[PDB]
Amino acid sequence: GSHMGSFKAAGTSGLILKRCSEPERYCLARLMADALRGCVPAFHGVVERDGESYLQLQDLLDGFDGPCVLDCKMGVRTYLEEELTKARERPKLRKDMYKKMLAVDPEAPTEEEHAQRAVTKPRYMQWREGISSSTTLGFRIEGIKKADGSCSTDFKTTRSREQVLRVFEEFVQGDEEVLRRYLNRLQQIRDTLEVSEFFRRHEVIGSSLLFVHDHCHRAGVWLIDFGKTTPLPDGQILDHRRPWEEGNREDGYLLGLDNLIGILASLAER
Ligand SMILES: Nc1ncnc2c1ncn2[C@@H]1O[C@H](COP(=O)(O)OP(=O)(O)NP(=O)(O)O)[C@@H](O)[C@H]1O
Ligand SMILES: O=P(O)(O)O[C@@H]1[C@@H](O)[C@H](O)[C@@H](OP(=O)(O)O)[C@H](OP(=O)(O)O)[C@H]1O
Ligand SMILES: [Mn+2]
Repeated sequence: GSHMGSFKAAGTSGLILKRCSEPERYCLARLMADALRGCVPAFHGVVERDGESYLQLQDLLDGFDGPCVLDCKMGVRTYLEEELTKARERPKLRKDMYKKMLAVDPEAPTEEEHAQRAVTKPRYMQWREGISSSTTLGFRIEGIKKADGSCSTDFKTTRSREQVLRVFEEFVQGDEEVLRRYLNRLQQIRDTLEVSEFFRRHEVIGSSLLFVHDHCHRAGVWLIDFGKTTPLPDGQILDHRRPWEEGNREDGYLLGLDNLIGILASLAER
């Protein structure tokens, strides 16, 4: 029906406001003119509310009757290469990130991080990639919202192919029509990404695929969250499958989508 951190209710039916960020506004504007137009929420421009700038977006939940939502962060890498430079030259030590790390694996921090009670953001995000499916499969499940109002973010150690398959199995609750529609949509999104002028020219970091379905078997998938999507310099391009090595700006986005399609196709045959 409706999603209502960065989000505020819109006056217009079927819309939602997201706090405006310059990289995301730039990306959504380009995307409305790109092959990927239909694969992302409609962007209607910027509006002012309480002296603050908001993106006016399609409410992706509007068409659905009690939507189930799964957020799937795409890519082998989940931070910008400029974070690695900033961490080397002027590290901003993060005490919060030390605690969240220690909570999962007490042996994960180094002797020096224990002494600092703090880690760098890139170190934290790299660790998060390795205990989840990000490093190996190129995506990870971030969270689910169920039709029963229940929600979960308890997926930080969901890593193996079979562990991911079991989360989707529980998410679709044996609805063969929803799974088939999800797979048809992912196949069409992959085809669109492989021809998109935007996609070949941009490093797509920290974006998600949002899976939405309802008890009426309606099913949609959209790309969201372009806050860390940045253009490559002087007409250089990415293949989005080859391994990341600092300098090459590769994000493994399509490695992730390939594996995600493979897992849902496997689930469909179970
Ligand atoms: N256009 C949309 N319509 C409806 N729901 C949306 C829309 N965009 C985002 N959402 C919901 O809001 C969540 C957060 O979206 P996102 O754009 O990733 O924001 P964020 O502030 O970067 N949050 P996060 O990724 O968790 O750090 C999604 O997982 C959806 O549940
Ligand atoms: O999910 P946990 O383990 O809490 O970690 C979050 C991570 O999920 C999120 O993606 C990061 O934001 P970003 O994607 O804009 O970099 C955030 O950074 P920050 O906003 O704290 O700097 C981390 O703290
Ligand atoms: Mn996000």
